[PDB]
Amino acid sequence: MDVFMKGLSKAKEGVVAAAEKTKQGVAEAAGKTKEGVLYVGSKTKEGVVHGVATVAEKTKEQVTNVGGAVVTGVTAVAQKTVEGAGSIAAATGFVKKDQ
Amino acid sequence: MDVFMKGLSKAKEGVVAAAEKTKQGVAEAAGKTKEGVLYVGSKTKEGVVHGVATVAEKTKEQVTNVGGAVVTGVTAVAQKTVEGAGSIAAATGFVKKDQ
Amino acid sequence: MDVFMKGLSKAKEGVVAAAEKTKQGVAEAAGKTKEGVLYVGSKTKEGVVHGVATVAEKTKEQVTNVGGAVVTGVTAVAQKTVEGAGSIAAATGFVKKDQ
Amino acid sequence: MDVFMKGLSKAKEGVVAAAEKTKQGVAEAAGKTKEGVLYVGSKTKEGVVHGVATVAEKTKEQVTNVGGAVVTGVTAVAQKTVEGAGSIAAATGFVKKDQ
Amino acid sequence: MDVFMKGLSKAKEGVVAAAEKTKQGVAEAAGKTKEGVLYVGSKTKEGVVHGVATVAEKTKEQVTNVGGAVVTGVTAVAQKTVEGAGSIAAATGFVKKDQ
Amino acid sequence: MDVFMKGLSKAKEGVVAAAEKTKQGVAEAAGKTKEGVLYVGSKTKEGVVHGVATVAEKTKEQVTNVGGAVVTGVTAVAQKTVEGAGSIAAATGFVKKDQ
Amino acid sequence: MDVFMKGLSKAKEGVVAAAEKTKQGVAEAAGKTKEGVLYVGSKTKEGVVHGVATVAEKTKEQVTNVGGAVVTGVTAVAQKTVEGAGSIAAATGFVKKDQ
Amino acid sequence: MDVFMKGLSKAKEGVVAAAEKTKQGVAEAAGKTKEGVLYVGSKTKEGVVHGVATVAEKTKEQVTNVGGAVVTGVTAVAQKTVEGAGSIAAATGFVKKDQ
Amino acid sequence: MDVFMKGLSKAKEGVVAAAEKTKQGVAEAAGKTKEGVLYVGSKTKEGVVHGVATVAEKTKEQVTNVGGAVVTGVTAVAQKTVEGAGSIAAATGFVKKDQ
Amino acid sequence: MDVFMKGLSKAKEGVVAAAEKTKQGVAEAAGKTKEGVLYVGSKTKEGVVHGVATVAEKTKEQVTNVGGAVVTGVTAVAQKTVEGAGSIAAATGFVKKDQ
Repeated sequence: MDVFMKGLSKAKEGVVAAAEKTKQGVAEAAGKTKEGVLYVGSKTKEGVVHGVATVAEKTKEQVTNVGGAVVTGVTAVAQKTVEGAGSIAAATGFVKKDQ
Repeated sequence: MDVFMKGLSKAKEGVVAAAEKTKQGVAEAAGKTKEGVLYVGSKTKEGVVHGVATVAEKTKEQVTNVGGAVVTGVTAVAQKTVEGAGSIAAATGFVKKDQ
Repeated sequence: MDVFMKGLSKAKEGVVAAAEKTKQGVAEAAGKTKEGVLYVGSKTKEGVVHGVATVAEKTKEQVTNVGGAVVTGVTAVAQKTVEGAGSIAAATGFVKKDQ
Repeated sequence: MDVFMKGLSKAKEGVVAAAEKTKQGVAEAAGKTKEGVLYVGSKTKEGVVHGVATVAEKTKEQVTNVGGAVVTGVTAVAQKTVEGAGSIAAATGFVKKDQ
Repeated sequence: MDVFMKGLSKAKEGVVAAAEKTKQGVAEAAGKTKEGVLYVGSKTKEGVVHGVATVAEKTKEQVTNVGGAVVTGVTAVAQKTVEGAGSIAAATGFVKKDQ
Repeated sequence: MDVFMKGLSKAKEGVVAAAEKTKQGVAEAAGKTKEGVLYVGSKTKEGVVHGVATVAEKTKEQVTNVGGAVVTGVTAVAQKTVEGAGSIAAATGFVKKDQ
Repeated sequence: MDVFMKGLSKAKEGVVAAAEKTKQGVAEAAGKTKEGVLYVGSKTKEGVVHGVATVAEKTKEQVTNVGGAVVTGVTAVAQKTVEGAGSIAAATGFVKKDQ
Repeated sequence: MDVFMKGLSKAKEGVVAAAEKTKQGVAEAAGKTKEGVLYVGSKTKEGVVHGVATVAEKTKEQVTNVGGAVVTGVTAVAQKTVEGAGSIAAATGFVKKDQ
Repeated sequence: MDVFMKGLSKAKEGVVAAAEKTKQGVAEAAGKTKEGVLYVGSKTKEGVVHGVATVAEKTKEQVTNVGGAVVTGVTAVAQKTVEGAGSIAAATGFVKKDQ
Repeated sequence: MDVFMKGLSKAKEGVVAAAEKTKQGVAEAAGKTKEGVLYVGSKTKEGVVHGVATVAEKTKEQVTNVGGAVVTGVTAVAQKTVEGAGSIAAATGFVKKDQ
């Protein structure tokens, strides 16, 4: 009694080719303020700025001039992944028994 | 009684090729303010700045001039991953028994 | 009774090729303010700056001129990973029994 | 009764090729303000600056001129990882029994 | 009853090739303000500067001119890892029994 | 927001009387050959006798005479638990505010 | 936000009386051949006798005469637990505010 | 934010009376051949006798006469636990504020 | 933020009475052949006798006469635990504020 | 932020009475052949006798006559633990503020 996963049993001349969570020619960008955090009975005053900010608690005037460019953000480019003859493979198996 | 995973049993002439969490030609950028943090009965006043900031608690004037460029963020480029004949493989198995 | 993982049992002439968390031609950049931190009954006033900042608690004037460029952030470039004939492989196995 | 992982049992003429957390041609850059820290009943006033800052607790004027360039951040470039014929391999196994 | 990991049992003519946490042609740069620190009932006023800073507790004026370039950060370049015929391998095993 | 169990919240003049897995005047007898055992790939030839036994692997004659009494087993007697005025209580609470 | 168990919150003049796994006037007898044992790849030939036994591996005759009494087993008697006025209590709480 | 167990919070004039795994007037008898044992790759030939035994590996005759009494086993008697006025208590708490 | 167990917080005039694993008038008898033992790659031939035994490896005759009494076992008697007025208490707390 | 156990915090006029693993009027008898032993690659031939034994490796006759009494075992008696007015207490606390 075989109990299995992502594989074989019996099967003389058996090939198991397993790719799991595999990346090839991959452009991953992640911008994350809070990933996997736990707050138990806490009291915070967090603040995050990407770009230009003019922060004050108590003030009288606040001027924020943007005459230029404020470019921000998460960017991911995957270009010309396979150019030419090329080959990208994942979990490739075979049995050749030519005569 | 075989209990298994990502593999084989019996199968004379058996090949197991397993790729797990494999990267090839991969551009990963991560910008993360808080990953995996725990706060138990704490009291914080955190602050993070990416770019230009003009921070004050008590003030009277605040001027933030951006006549130029403020470029920020998470960027990932994967370009020309396989140029030419090329070969990227993961978890490749085979049995050749040619006569 | 075999209990296994990422492998084989029985299978005369068996090959196990396992790649786990493998990187090849990989550009990983990580910018992280807090990774895996624990705060138990603490009281902090943290502050992080990437770029230009003008910080004060008590002040009267605050001017932040950016006439130039403020470039910041997490960048990862993977370019021309395999140029030419080339070969990148992970977890490659085979049995050759040619006659 | 065999209990195993990333390997084989029985299998006369067996090859186990295991790569775990392997890097080849990898450009990893990490910029991290706090990794794996513990605060138990503590009281801190931390501050980190990457770039230009103008910090004061009590002041009257604060001018921050950036007429030039303030370039900062975490960068990772993996270029031309395999140029030419080339070969990068991880966890490569085989059995050759040619006649 | 064999209990093992990253290896084989039985298997006359057996090869075990194991690479764990191996680096080849790897450019790793780490810039970390605090890695693995513990604070138990402590009271600190830490401050770290990468670049230009103008710090004061009590002051009246603060001018920070950047007419030039302030370049900072964590950089890692892996270029032309395998140029030419070349060979990088990790955890390579085989059995050859040619006749 | 109170999240609780086997108790109260608010309720000025509150009594919580909790008895859990409490025994009073209890006769517990347990006769158990195997409680909470684990066998992983083992090979045993166990044998337990309560009373009279005549055990042999290889023999020619076997006579077992019981002219008397063979009394065995698990017995538990709880008699006259509360004789007389008596009092057995568990998890008893009250508020008395008589005028 | 109170998260609790077997107790109270708020409740001026609060009593918490908790009895857990408490025994009073309890007769517990346990006869157990194997409690909480682990066998990993072992090979045993255990044997336990309570009473009379006539054990042999290789023999020719075996006579077991029981003309008397063989009394065995697990016995637990709890008799006259509370005789007379008496008092057995567990987890008893109260608030008395008589005027 | 209170996180607790077997107790109280707030509750001016609070009493916590906690009895855990408490015995009073308790007769516990335990007869156990093996409690909490571990066998890793071992080979034993254990044998335990309570009473009369006639053990041999190789023999020719075996006679076991029991003309008398063989009394064995685990016994626990709890008798007259509270005789008379008496008092057994566990985890008893109260607040008395009589006027 | 209070995180506690078997106790109280706030609660002016607070009493914590905690009894854990307490015995009073307790008769505990334990007869155990093996408690908490570890066998790693060992080979034993243990043997324990409580009562009468007639042990041999190689023999020709074996006679075991029991004309008398063989009394054995684990016994625990708790009798007249509280005789008379008496008092047994565990984890008793109170607040008395009578006027 | 108080993190505690078996005690109190705040609570002016606070009493903590803690009894842990306390015995009073307790009769504990333990008969144990092996408690807490470790065997690593050892080879033993242990043997324990409580009572009468007739042990031989190689013999021809073996007679074991028990015309008398063989009394053995683990016995524990706790009798008349509190006779008379009496008092046994454990973890008793109180606050008395009578007017």
